[PDB]
Amino acid sequence: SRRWFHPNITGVEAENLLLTRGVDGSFLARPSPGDFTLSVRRNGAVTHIKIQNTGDYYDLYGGEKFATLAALVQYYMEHHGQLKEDVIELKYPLNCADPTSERWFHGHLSGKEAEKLLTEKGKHGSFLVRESQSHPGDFVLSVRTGDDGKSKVTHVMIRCQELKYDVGGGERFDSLTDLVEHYKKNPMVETLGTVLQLKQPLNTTRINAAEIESRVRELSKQGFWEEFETLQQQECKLLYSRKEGQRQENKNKNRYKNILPFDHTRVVLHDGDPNEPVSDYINANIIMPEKKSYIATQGCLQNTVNDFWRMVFQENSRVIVMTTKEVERGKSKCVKYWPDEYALKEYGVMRVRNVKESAAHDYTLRELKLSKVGQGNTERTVWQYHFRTWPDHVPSDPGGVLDFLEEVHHKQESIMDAGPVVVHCSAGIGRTGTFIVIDILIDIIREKGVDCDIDVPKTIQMVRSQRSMVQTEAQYRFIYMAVQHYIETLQRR
Repeated sequence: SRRWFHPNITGVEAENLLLTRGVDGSFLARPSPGDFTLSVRRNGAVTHIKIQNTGDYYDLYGGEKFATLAALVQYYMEHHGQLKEDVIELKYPLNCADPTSERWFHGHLSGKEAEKLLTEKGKHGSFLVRESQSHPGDFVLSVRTGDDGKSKVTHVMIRCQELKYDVGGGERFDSLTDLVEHYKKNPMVETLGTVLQLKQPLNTTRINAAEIESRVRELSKQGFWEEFETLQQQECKLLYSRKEGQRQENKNKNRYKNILPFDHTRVVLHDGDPNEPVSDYINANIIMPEKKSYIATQGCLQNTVNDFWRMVFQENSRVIVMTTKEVERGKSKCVKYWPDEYALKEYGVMRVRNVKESAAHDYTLRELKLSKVGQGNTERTVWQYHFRTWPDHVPSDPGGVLDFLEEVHHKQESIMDAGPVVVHCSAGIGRTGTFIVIDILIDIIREKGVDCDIDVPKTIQMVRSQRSMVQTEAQYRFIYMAVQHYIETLQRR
């Protein structure tokens, strides 16, 4: 439920809150700038472990790396003994009552503004919660019902008594989230048969592409942080299975043992070595925007290069996007899976020739020839695009990435029957999710024009459902700045 995450809380606030209303084994996560802190109670004391996210993964210091904070909490809740200094136990998640991260919580918002927004954007079952105009401390839940003078908007008061919230009778809830969850499953019914069904909240995020310049400023005075945290709170809905990645036969095929591909979107390799026990696995996912598709994969390991070229050949991909150097900050992020210029290498059953390397300002283009060893009429050209100027920890200007994606999209579109654009970095999420999400957004704007509706968090959530994708708030802000810059250069007429 991720409610163990407390957005607006200080360090000593967490300690007192864990000591007064918690026991040994209780924990909560808190943000405060760019990293996070996991406060855990242990033997009457409270310890603070830090998680650092540089845009590639969540790195719990002294522990493992994870794709989401919920995966970090879930892992250490099932793997007690590996989170040590003395043993530290993640037993009881302490839940937060602050509803700011909820989509249905609009916070400060009047009654007429809620009726207008529920009229313009809401359908049957759309609801919201706001701070009450009439009486301080209390709240109001406004819900729209009808057919799609055939509909109405009903307001329900939610008074706050001794830190508990209720409808005026019946159950009293610890938080507004619990009240919403209950009356969402047990909906209130008016005395005349109509049922106040809470279907889906109001979408305060679908933006028209022409107004991007104003919305970025509305989130700049933090708006970006509040919207990103709302998007982060939905990660518990994307806890799909990853059983094929957790197999002991595939343990040595992942760059990080806890960043695994979803089973329903992973790339399954065929026609493999019968002597190898498992030859169908690769840390990669088919990214389908819900018009090109993508393959988000990890950086190559020395023992996964042959499988990597099997994947490109099998999926008929013709364009690769590398968004990291081989080595960054002294550590290997992706082994060199391509031959030297003018060379010809054999990667298991696949054969790759590096025909030419062209150096641009921010990237290097390599024209590769992928063919099947011992086979004719299998050769095809794979255009590898290696972005080399991404910072170690986002670019201050999106001009290079947009030029990079423009040349990548034009080459992909020029090859008929071309497979998904393979995009990878170190772990395959963060930088990779940023590039793919931006490319989806500018592709909509390039086709439908500057008068089309976009939704950055919804699009991200759609992509995060296919790979466990965007990492930090900085990348989230960079996606907006890239969309804004793309609109700005397209309107030069």
